[PDB]
Amino acid sequence: MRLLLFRQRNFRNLALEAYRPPPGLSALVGANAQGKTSLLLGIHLALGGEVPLGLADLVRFGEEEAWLHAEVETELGAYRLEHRLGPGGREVLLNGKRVSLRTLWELPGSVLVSPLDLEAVLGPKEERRAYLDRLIARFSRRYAALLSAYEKALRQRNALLKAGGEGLSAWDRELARYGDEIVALRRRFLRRFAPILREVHAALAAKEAGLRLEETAGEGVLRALEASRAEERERGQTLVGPHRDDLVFLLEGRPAHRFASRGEAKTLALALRLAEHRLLGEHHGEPPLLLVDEWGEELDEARRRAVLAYAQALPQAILAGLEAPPGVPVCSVVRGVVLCP
Amino acid sequence: MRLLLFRQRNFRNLALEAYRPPPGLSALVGANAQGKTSLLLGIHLALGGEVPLGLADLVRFGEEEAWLHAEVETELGAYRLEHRLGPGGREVLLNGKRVSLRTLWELPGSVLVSPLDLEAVLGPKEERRAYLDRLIARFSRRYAALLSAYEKALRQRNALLKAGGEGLSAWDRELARYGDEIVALRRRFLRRFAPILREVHAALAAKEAGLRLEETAGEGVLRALEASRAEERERGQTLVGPHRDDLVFLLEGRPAHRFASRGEAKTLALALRLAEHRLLGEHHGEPPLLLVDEWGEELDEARRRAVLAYAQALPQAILAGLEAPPGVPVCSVVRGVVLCP
DNA sequence: GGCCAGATCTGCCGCGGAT
DNA sequence: ATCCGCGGCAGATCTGGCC
Ligand SMILES: Nc1ncnc2c1ncn2[C@@H]1O[C@H](COP(=O)(O)OP(=O)(O)NP(=O)(O)O)[C@@H](O)[C@H]1O
Ligand SMILES: Nc1ncnc2c1ncn2[C@@H]1O[C@H](COP(=O)(O)OP(=O)(O)NP(=O)(O)O)[C@@H](O)[C@H]1O
Ligand SMILES: [Mg+2]
Ligand SMILES: [Mg+2]
Repeated sequence: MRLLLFRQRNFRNLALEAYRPPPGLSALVGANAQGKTSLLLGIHLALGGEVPLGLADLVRFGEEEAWLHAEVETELGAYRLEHRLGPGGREVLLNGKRVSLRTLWELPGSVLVSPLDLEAVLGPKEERRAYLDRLIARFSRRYAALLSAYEKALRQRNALLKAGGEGLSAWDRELARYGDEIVALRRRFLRRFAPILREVHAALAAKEAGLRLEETAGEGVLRALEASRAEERERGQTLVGPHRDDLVFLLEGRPAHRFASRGEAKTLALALRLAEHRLLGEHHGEPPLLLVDEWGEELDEARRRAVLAYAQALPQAILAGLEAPPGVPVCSVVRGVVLCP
Repeated sequence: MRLLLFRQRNFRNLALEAYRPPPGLSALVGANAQGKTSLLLGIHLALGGEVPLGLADLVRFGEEEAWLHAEVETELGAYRLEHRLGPGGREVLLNGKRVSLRTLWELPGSVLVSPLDLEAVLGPKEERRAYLDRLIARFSRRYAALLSAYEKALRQRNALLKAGGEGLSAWDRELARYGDEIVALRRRFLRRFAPILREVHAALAAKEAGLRLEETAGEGVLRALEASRAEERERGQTLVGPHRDDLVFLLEGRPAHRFASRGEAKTLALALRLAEHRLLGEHHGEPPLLLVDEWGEELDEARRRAVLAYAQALPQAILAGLEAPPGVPVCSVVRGVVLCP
């Protein structure tokens, strides 16, 4: 796509009226507590994204109605997106008519690279496994249905199994029915995902990076549930299934959650986001818009040049931070208002 | 006190043999993956602290012998500490004779400021309570004993309650004593930790900081237990007690886990660590050594000027980062070795 | 060698936002 | 009105430290 115009009314501490991004790479500079995060967050929400914060904290102090408006231009045709926050919830108007948030799933959208994306690379097992589930669900709508259906059957089987025992064969059949499909989809996705991550991180650094998926029921879910009946009966839980897998990111053959430093995990997080951005371009046909917050804070001079040189080949990108990249147009944010010369 | 010497043998990527820090304020400059965090972590461990990492990941790749040696000088007299990490575990020598690790708890020690101290401010409900508990436990052992006793008594009471009902009145009285002592000690500590925090944060920024503790059994544990009898019986869990408190950090009157930016959160975390350092120095008699990692990574010029101006008045402190503070001695780390001008 | 502290992990229940 | 995805809380297994 190509963003044309952004307009807001009483969104967080913002005090602007209109913002027109230029084509190609851009920049934003400022001091602490000025509103770079607020502006990027508003641009992300205007195109149909998600935010960690609740909708009651996204309105100005003492008001009840926020309004965001953005205009985009694609080959298909021009669009106008209207958002209206408040107490009842969101209200989206695509081109002038009320419509649900789900219909925007087909549009390219945007990609937001933020500091909290770094806590999945070096986080606990649950968080690492949860990161992959919501990434595959962005490309296939069938994966989410299977993932939601498997959980109900697992819970019912475990609840029955806590009560001594019964003819629980049917729940075993259902669990085996869903787990095999889930595992096959995961393998199929990672087979495509690994080479792009390998060849993207090789342009920002030197060492190689990879993935390893440790499976528990790889040969068969039912043939693994039959092989652990005594221990499962004694313990009272289902100990085998896709809900117990492991994902680890490797740096030169070592786990990244125990050996990697901070400026070395930041590059892995950015490479993961950039590899996701590339695949969505082939899936949709038009690459999304890239938004990066604090692009070069925790990195040294060698890495910053590589990031800045990679980011300049994209159709459109916006970087924000305390310092101005050299050679690119620069805006400024002062107490919520954006002004450019 | 003072730190006079530091020597190692096969501790992570470090390859130095001796390192002598000058009195006053020092610095360390390096690129990514050079050994700044490793050096600070080694000093912190050698002086008698605790490290988040595991003891099997702290040894050089391919060996099972780690050695840490440090020489200090207290007002009473000089000391000498040595460490040895291997398969059996940690081993500590004090002037040539073995001693348990609990003995070093009386010595002043050190204070470490790290990026994962920022998760307490912006973290969930339980993490802030855990931070408060482990902060209070560094000034008294009665708190630890009461915590353990109360936890065990509550676990037994819940186990009994989940299976029908019995003479619970014998179990309400034992829990009430520990709960009352715990809440009294918490109030006593927070009545003194707040003015110091406000005064310290008033020198690094402009806004105001505060603390708020919300209690479910302020009037009395027995009264609340009697009041919530029907709910406890129906749900099956004790819904009232010191294990259900809130700690909220306020910036100009609003909670910091929602209405706050990155720089303000960093300043809050640093102010909390400095307040703990000052209180601990008052408690023992000699302020502990201060170690700061990436002091000024995500701050503007004014905030890090203020931080440097404050740190210039300490008996001994060491700062590390990608850049140097103007006007202080510096040392450079390359490939794991340290060379001073 | 043995057993108590104590932080880490996994499944269950109730709550908040969309269709 | 109802399913969906989620934050908060309690419980059990593990490894390492002290007697
Ligand atoms: N809903 C809101 N209404 C009004 N002010 C708000 C709101 N949310 C946040 N703020 C204020 O906005 C400021 C921080 O905004 P923010 O967008 O994070 O700045 P920033 O560009 O991110 N600075 P930085 O710390 O470098 O990231 C603070 O003064 C907050 O109190
Ligand atoms: N057990 C180990 N044995 C040998 N090398 C190790 C070990 N653990 C980590 N390393 C190396 O140490 C590097 C990072 O060291 P580190 O001390 O974090 O540097 P740093 O000063 O923190 N650089 P920065 O990324 O800015 O924090 C890793 O990239 C590894 O190459
Ligand atoms: Mg921000
Ligand atoms: Mg580091």
